[PDB]
Amino acid sequence: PVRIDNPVGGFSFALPAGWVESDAAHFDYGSALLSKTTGDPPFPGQPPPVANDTRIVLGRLDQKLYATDSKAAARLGSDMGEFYMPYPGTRINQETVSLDANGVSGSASYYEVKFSDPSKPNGQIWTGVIGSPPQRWFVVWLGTANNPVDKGAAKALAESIRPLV
Amino acid sequence: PVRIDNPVGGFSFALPAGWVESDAAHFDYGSALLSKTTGDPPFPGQPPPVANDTRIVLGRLDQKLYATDSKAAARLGSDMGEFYMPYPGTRINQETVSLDANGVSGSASYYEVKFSDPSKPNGQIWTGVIGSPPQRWFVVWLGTANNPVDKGAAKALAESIRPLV
Amino acid sequence: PVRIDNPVGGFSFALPAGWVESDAAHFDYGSALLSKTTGDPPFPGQPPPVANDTRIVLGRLDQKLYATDSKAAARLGSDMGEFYMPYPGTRINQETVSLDANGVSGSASYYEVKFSDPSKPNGQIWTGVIGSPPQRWFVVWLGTANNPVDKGAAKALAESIRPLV
Amino acid sequence: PVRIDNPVGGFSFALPAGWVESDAAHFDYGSALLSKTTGDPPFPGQPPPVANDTRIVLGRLDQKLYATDSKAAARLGSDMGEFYMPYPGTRINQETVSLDANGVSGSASYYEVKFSDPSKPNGQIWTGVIGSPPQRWFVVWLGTANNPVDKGAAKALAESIRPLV
Amino acid sequence: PVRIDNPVGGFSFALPAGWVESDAAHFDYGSALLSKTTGDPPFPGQPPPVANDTRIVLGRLDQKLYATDSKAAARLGSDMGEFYMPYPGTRINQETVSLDANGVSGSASYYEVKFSDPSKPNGQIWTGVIGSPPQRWFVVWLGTANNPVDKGAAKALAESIRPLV
Amino acid sequence: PVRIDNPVGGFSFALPAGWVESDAAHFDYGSALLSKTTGDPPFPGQPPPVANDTRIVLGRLDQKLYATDSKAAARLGSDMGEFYMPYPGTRINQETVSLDANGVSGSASYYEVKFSDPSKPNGQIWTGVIGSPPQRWFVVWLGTANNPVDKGAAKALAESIRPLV
Repeated sequence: PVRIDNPVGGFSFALPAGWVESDAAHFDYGSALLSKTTGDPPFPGQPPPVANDTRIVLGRLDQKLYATDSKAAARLGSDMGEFYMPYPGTRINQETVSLDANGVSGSASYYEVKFSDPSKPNGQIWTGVIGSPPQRWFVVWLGTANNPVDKGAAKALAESIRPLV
Repeated sequence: PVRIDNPVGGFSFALPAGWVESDAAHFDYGSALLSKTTGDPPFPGQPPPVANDTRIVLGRLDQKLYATDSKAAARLGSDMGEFYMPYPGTRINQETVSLDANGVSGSASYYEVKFSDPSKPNGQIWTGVIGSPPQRWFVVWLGTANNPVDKGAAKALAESIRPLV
Repeated sequence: PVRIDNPVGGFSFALPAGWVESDAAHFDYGSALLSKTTGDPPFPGQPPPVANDTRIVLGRLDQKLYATDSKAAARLGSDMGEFYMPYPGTRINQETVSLDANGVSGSASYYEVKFSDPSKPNGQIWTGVIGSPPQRWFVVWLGTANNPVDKGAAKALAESIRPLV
Repeated sequence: PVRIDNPVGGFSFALPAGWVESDAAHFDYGSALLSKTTGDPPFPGQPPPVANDTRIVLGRLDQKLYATDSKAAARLGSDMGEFYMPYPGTRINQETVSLDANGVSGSASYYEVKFSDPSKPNGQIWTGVIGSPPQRWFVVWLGTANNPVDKGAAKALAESIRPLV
Repeated sequence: PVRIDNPVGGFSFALPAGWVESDAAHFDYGSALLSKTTGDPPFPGQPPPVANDTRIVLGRLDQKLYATDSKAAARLGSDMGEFYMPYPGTRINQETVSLDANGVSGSASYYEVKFSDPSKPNGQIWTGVIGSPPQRWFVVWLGTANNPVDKGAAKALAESIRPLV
Repeated sequence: PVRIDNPVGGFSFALPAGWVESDAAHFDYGSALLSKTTGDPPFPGQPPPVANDTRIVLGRLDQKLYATDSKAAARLGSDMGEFYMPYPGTRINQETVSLDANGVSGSASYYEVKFSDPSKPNGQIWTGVIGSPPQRWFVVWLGTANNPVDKGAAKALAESIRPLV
């Protein structure tokens, strides 16, 4: 269990096994970007290869944005799907998941996308919003048929968030 | 008239007055990103402030992607609107524009977006696809009510593209 | 109250409300650069727009540099004004401010600059030096007539510094 | 045929089909780094995924370094193998190749490495040195059993180099 | 003679022997930053070590900034000295130099700085402004007692500037 | 005593006096790169000049890589010497050093390299591997005749590593 503090965003989280941070400037403004390592370990001290088709972004969800956590996660999930999967397609295999992060509750919206382009692998996106009983945080786990969202690990990641105090 | 070569993308273009390049790594793979300067000139040698709500991206449009140039620009324009304006809204003031870049023809799709969020300024996007009589290039000019797309300048930019030979 | 640790510089500080970190390489050598967010929140996970004409830099003040804290802040303030406002002008509205950071005392030097160029907004700079009773830290808050130095917040920032132990 | 100028290094070359530039700071000092695209095209304007286990570096070969071109390429090839494949192994399938770039001649040294680690794919490296009849340039193409050196394309790349005049 | 084009700035120049480019983002907005190599050549493909106390910056000099070229170079030289040598000192060994870049004339202002700090090496700065008979370009060569401005090479650099047409 | 946490790598260490961090992306994947400051302090807030010929890299040593700690450090030291000192030479002045980091033991391998090139300064490399009684970390301190490895400080750095819990 590797715990990571995000001081600007006011939270800590547990890094999922198999993932590293990428693009550390995210922390400057209270977010974090994670990538999934692939292949054999790199030379010591050098960055590991990471997958191209999956990513996790998490962070503080601005108070002015999105308004229950169920509605907020569904709305944020739709917006994230446009932002990261802009191509035409159809949503399938949708789910909503209740989140309970040590008392701070939330909700997540998951769906898969069958694209119009027959050559494109299906997309997958899990978007969670979790709050204290009013600071809020989001978790977005993006994947594909080839690197699927690990839904259990996405819930565990969101439920690992703790406010820094 | 400032002409800029993009060797990896196989084209040159005329830089619009008032714009500079940003994020030069775009050229590594045959694209270019431009930003609009704002304010007074910076100290000599230092980067100019640029606007936050408008941008131009242009580049070679991969042969496997998008299939007339009219259809290609409409499809690329829809995808670019999702990618850059992911929030819910309605398209208004749509236009299609014929392009003729020194014999190489093309088409552009323009639309404005009235967002559901009453506090968000309307979005604007112009997407052009232009080809030789089969290399193709795209031009996307993104703006808002506060920094509108200059449609004449967007057409001039797309019609300024020339293949490098 | 968001507290940020700067391990290389040996201090923590309270992030001012409305500010984020920029250019995280500053922390590699014991300094921090902050920028002021502007506009509506960005898309979640993306960096916020920041103001162009105001900035905060803080850090450990090297033992070989600058020698009371009153003299040190005045000298550092003059040097910072040259470095960040190199253009000809006149200092006006000067002030010196006593600092007391939980027992560790210091001083700050503030001044405004009326530039010779009538089209340039006046500049403003607040420079504080604070020490333990001999590690020392500096705080420089730069602004303009359009984004003024918040002198109360600058004093609060300097008086929020605590040594890491 | 996409020709790329490297002004600091004083040469141009033909970009191999299927490759893009990476890490453009190389050009600041007269070198170039290329990476091999993988997968489907990225969203227009965005960087393509590239392979992790193959790369090309080329550039001006400093006059003080390495001294026929046959000896120079063999020595540079040994050094490049240490730098990029530092792990213990055995060289196999060695070859030397004569180069003739429009009158400017040179030589290349190729070898494969069977590593001691049974789980590591074999390494492959092609190192060419080519000169005018005394400016010199190098080309290093690194690969593995999974992404082999394309020896014909490596020779074509080195023989595509032309001095800028 | 290595000629470098700066398309956004609308000029080309001759790279001084012994110098490389640094921080290529300068070209995005029409400027260039050069650094002086030190030591033995680096491993091929890797960046050369450069000196820490000398630099050249050149670029298009915005039409709204600075107004003969004699006055412009003196004013820009004073501002550049504040920006790059902010510490208290005295100017000594001042010179003004006429520039003639293939018909486009200009002027440069040089001075050395004896700092108040006895441990600081003297600073040196050469600032040139050159124009067509109304586009203008600047050249600033910064050095110290340990890496002096090469005044002949600075004049040659400014007189090497040619408009791109 | 400045202690630095590396959350992704699961350890903290004591920063050696005279060293700063460089290239902070190392922390994204559980490693750290340190550089040695040179010269007078930089302007406050600006990065210090660092030496070109010495560096420290440390990090978590992947469980699949390298298998006692004596053998692991010798093997990693050979690989690091190829990676960082690829040129032909002879090892001299070899040493092995036992490490005891607050109960977690390890070993280091040191050697100097006399290069074939008479103009190249001798190289020096110290490579340590230290473990809990099975997480492991490495420390590599690279130097030259002109900036030698400080062997006492390298041992102190490795023996300063503590797991984060």
